[PDB]
Amino acid sequence: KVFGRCELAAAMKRHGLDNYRGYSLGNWVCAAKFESNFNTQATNRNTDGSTDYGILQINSRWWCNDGRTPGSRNLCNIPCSALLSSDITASVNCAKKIVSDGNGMNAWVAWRNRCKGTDVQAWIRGCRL
Repeated sequence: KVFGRCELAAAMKRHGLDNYRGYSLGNWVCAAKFESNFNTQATNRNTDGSTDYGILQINSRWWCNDGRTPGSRNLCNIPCSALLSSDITASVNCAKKIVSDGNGMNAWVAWRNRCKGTDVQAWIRGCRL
């Protein structure tokens, strides 16, 4: 499923991401836009044998089990396939653990490269939240 911008914003706001750990809703919407372009089916294979899954591109090396990543840990206790659903609940709950893992939102390279330090409030424009 491909979320509309405000549609995703509402869904995330609904799952408690606005200001979570001090990160405004805009940050999360911006991260999602550049990580997966709001596509819940997005997947990206990495050259290290791992793969990034879903709307927030969570990595199979440490966060979810996809049964084909060497020395993988399943810290979120879920199959990576669950991160490819139309319901973002799984991704958000796992993301909440990642953002608290000692690097803030720097864990998402696309966020760091295209959202960090910018006027992220723009990603919420026109939304009736």
